[PDB]
Amino acid sequence: MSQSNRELVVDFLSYKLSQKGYSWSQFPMAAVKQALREAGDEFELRYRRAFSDLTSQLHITPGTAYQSFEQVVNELFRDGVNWGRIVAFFSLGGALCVESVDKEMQVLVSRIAAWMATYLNDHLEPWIQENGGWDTFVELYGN
Repeated sequence: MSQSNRELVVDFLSYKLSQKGYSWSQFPMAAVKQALREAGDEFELRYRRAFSDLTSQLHITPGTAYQSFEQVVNELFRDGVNWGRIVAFFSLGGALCVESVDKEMQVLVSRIAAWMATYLNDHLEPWIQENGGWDTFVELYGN
């Protein structure tokens, strides 16, 4: 969870930055990572401009505090956690990183990654573990 989730977060954000033409330099595991990269693409394919509201409600800057990030992300989980919402959470972080690079605030990329790992470990792992762990995630989204 600790380092594990951190690595998962960094992998997803690096993937998204790479995929969209940006640098990722400011930074069964292999199976979890692949299932998550793919799940995110699927989500973004069928949910365009998904987080306009949220990112807009956040408009991150180098002075933004974790609490503001936490408060906004909590919105995705108004009705609790589920796999689709966890995938949205990853896509949202990816969108925030892209937005940060576009605003010439690449310094926020590693910060967003830390915030995501903290949020994942604190609010999401409880549910994930109760529902099969990442193995169940791979089982549902893998291949």
